[PDB]
Amino acid sequence: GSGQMFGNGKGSYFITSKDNETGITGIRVFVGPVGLIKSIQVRYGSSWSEKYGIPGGKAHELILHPGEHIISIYGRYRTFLQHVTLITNQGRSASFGLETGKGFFAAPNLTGQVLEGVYGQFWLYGITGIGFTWGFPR
Repeated sequence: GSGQMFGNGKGSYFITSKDNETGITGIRVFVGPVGLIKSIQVRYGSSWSEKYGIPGGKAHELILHPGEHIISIYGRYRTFLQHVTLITNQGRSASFGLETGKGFFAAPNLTGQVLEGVYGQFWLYGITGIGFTWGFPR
């Protein structure tokens, strides 16, 4: 779900996670003409989630094969989330957005765990902060 906080800050906030049913089967990233990530959407089973971020841009998708999972995430950011490349347990990678800014690497604490959720902050043109929740599949 999406929501806001009290305080002098700016962003709105979201959290999405494995409902109870099937884990992540796909990922939708919306990128604008300037190359920043505006919003994301995650598919659980066959059901795509709520849109999380700022409306606009063009949809880009990584559709996961059955038994295929996200196991690590490399990215870049400035004020806004610029770039994300998702890497799978099957050796595939999918790059979204423009490669600019500080680099980061996201991976679970426990080997074997996979991506089953995402949380973050969004504000003006897109996502300004992003985090990842991990867990064991099957």
